[PDB]
Amino acid sequence: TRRERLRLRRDFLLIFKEGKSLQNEYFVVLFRKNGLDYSRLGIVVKRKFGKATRRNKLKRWVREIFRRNKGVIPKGFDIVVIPRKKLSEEFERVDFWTVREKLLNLLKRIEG
RNA sequence: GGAGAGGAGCAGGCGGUCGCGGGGGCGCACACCUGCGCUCCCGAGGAAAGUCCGGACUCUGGAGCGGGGUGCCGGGUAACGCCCGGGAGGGGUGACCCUCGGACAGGGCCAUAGAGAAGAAGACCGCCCGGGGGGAAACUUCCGGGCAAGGGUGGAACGGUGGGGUAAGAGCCCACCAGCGUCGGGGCAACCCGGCGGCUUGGCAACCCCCACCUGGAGCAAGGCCAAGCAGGGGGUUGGGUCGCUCCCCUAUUCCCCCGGGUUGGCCGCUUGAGGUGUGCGGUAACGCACACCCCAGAUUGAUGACCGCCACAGAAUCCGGCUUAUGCUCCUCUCCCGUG
RNA sequence: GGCCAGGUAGCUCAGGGAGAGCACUGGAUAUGGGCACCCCCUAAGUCCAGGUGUCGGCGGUUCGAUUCCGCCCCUGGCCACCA
Ligand SMILES: [Mg+2]
Ligand SMILES: [Mg+2]
Ligand SMILES: [Mg+2]
Ligand SMILES: [Mg+2]
Ligand SMILES: [Mg+2]
Repeated sequence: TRRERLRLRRDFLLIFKEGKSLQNEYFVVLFRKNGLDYSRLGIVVKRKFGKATRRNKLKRWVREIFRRNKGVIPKGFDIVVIPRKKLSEEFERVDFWTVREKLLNLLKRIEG
C-alpha cells in the first residue's frame, strides 16, 4: 500500500528535527503527527546493516508487523523505524516473534 | 565398496489463511487533463556479486603521436584477455591438469657465495713437465710452462655422459643426447620425421624494448523533456572545447573557472534482445543455418513474507557475451585399487 | 549502478637484494618521602641499552619481490538537475 508509504527524501529530515523518538535495545522509532486519519511507515536501514538479502529480510518483517497490526497502532503519525547495532548483532539469533514484540512495544507507545 | 579426475542439471516442492509490484479487463466520474475503486496474466540469480574484460546504446569539434591491451598456431563469435580444436615443454602409475612470441636490433640488471656471471671470465684445493737448492728418503722450496678434465662455490660456471687419445688435457676424435646451420618429405600453419655437418657462443623481456594484431574519451547519477523556485557577485599573457603532448575548426559573453544561493518533484531512456525453447541439416568440436512456438521483473527508502503439514551462497536497478570469487546437492562418464562370480 | 583512492612496528608516517616519532621493559639517581643525617622506599622526569612485523590475505614470474603481475578481504570518498 504506497498510499500507506511515506516519502523519506523530503520527510526524514523533518521527522528527525520536529518529531519525537522512542527506543529499546533493537530499534529507534521516530514519529510526528501527519494531520491524516491514518499512519504511514518508513524504514531507514543503515548501509552497515549488511547486503541486500539481510536488509530486505528486516524491511519485510517490519512492513508485515506494521500491516497486520495497523488496527492497534496509533493513527495520524508518520513513523520511521531504524534498526540498532544490537539488532544487527543478533539478528540471525533473533526470531520473528521477538522482533514483533520489541517493535510493537514502541509503536503502541506513540503519543498523542 | 575405496581413492581420484572430467563434466551436466536443479536451486526444497505441492495442497491450504492473509499481504505486495507491474500490465490487462471491468465498475464509474468524464464540459478537458485525467482521477479512484476490484478479478486474469507475469514477478530476482547461477552466480543478480566483485566491477576484472568485451560490446550494444548515449553525449564530447578534427588529425597525428604518445600511451594502453593481447601474445605458440588454426578456427568460432557482434567482440574479447573468452570458448573449441591442434602443436611443444612439464608433472602424475593413470584418467587428466598446468605453462606459452623474440635475449647473434640494442640498452640495462645479476646481490651474497665463488678462482671466475658476459666476450672466452678465471686458478682456490689441485693435476702433469723442465731445471736450481735442501733432505738418507718421504717431502719441502724457488723459477719457467701446460688444464678447465676432478673437487669445492652456486639458481645457473662458455655444451652432458662413456671410450679412444694424451706428459697431464680439452668435440681433439667417435658414440647416444641437446642446440644450431642446411637438404629432402608431410601439414593452410604452430611444428614433426629422416639424412649430412663444423664441433656450439649465460639468465631475466609479469625491466625498457623489437615484431605482429587491436585501440579516442567518458558513462543510464550517460543523456533528453516538463514543472517549481531564489540572488547574484568576482575573474580570463587568454582559458576552455570529455585524460596527456603537438599541429589545427572555433567562441568573447550568453563560454569557462571560483564563491554564494534554488530544487533536493514528475515523464522519457525502461525493456523485444548478438532473446529463449523444440526439432532438422552442416561441422572432430565451439558454433552456424532453416522452420515452428513463446513474450519471461521494470522498481525509484526500492516489490516474494508469516503459520501448517510429508522431507546453503545469497535479491535484478540500462541490457547482453565471458571470466573470477562464494556455496548446498543429485546424476553421468573415465582412471587406478582391494575383494568376489 | 558506476567511478576512484588507501591498508607498514600498538598508533601516525618513510621507502628488486624492512625504517623515524609517540611509545614499552629494565639499570643509573632525588633537589619526593619513612625521621634529620646513616640506612632504605619510589622513578614524574633526565640518561643509556634494547625489546618489534603473514608489508591487508592467497598464488604466479624471479635465485630473491614492500616494490612486478593476477584475484579476494576490509576502510573512506565522488556522481543528479536550476541559475
Ligand atoms: Mg554397497
Ligand atoms: Mg553488482
Ligand atoms: Mg554491491
Ligand atoms: Mg665443468
Ligand atoms: Mg554533470
